[PDB]
Amino acid sequence: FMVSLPRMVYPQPKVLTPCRKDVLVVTPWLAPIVWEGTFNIDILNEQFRLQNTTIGLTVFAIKKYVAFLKLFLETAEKHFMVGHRVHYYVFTDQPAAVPRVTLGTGRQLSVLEVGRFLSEVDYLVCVDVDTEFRDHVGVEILTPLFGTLHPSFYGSSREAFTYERRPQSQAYIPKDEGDFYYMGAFFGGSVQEVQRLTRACHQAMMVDQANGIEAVWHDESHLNKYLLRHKPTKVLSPEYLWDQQLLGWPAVLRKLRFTAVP
Ligand SMILES: O=c1ccn([C@@H]2O[C@H](COP(=O)(O)OP(=O)(O)O)[C@@H](O)[C@H]2O)c(=O)[nH]1
Ligand SMILES: [Hg+2]
Ligand SMILES: [Hg+2]
Ligand SMILES: [Hg+2]
Ligand SMILES: [Hg+2]
Ligand SMILES: [Hg+2]
Ligand SMILES: [Mn+2]
Repeated sequence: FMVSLPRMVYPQPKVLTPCRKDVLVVTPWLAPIVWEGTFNIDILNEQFRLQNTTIGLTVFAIKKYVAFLKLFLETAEKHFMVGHRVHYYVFTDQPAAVPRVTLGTGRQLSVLEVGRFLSEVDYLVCVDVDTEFRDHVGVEILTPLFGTLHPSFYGSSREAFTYERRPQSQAYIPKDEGDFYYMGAFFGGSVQEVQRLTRACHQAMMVDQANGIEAVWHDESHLNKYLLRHKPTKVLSPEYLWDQQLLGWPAVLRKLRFTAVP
């Protein structure tokens, strides 16, 4: 059940003015593509806060990657879901190497040692740890299932996408299929949908391994197969995982929100 929004004062949406004339802002299956200029964050914050939304943010930090956790968490504190309930889950082989990072109110961190989500959070966001937040990443992303446009491929034709191309792999996508090339480094959704996805990818990877084949881009290849056959209900623009060193700051990006660390 959803309670009413309060009175709010904001600019009227303009039916005869496009949000953007330079980019696609809705997919052919009517999922929004999230770019700066498309959303009013005050409206969305109200909607999600009224639901007391809790967001889980999951990161793996194994071996040398524990080195990335301090900048990742400190910047998440500044930029990720500020105002909302956040639960970070850090999966690591080195629990004692996790940095002591000061968290805002309503935000918590669990360290899980590696060799429940359903009761604790509403959405799960799964990201690589060698990254840092530089600008707002908020409730605009939340939806049952989302993927993010890979920054090297957002302007490419589908034939250039580096999908798995061998028919022998569960991850196979032929040259005449494919909407986008999604990044393995940043996807999420409701807990139920993320667990569906990871279960499907895990089963497909086991089949591939039993068959002697490893997809060309591993988890990312399988994510792209899944999102081909189960269309995401939002797609994030490359604002959401950019690489400024590799790719600069092109005019189509009004904000650089979350970026690879060198
Ligand atoms: O030795 C490793 C290798 C990778 N990872 C995790 O797996 C992700 C994927 O590897 P990485 O991001 O370095 O590869 P990329 O695709 O960015 O080059 C990393 O961000 C970490 O979250 C890790 O924890 N330890
Ligand atoms: Hg707009
Ligand atoms: Hg995850
Ligand atoms: Hg999959
Ligand atoms: Hg997998
Ligand atoms: Hg996957
Ligand atoms: Mn990475």
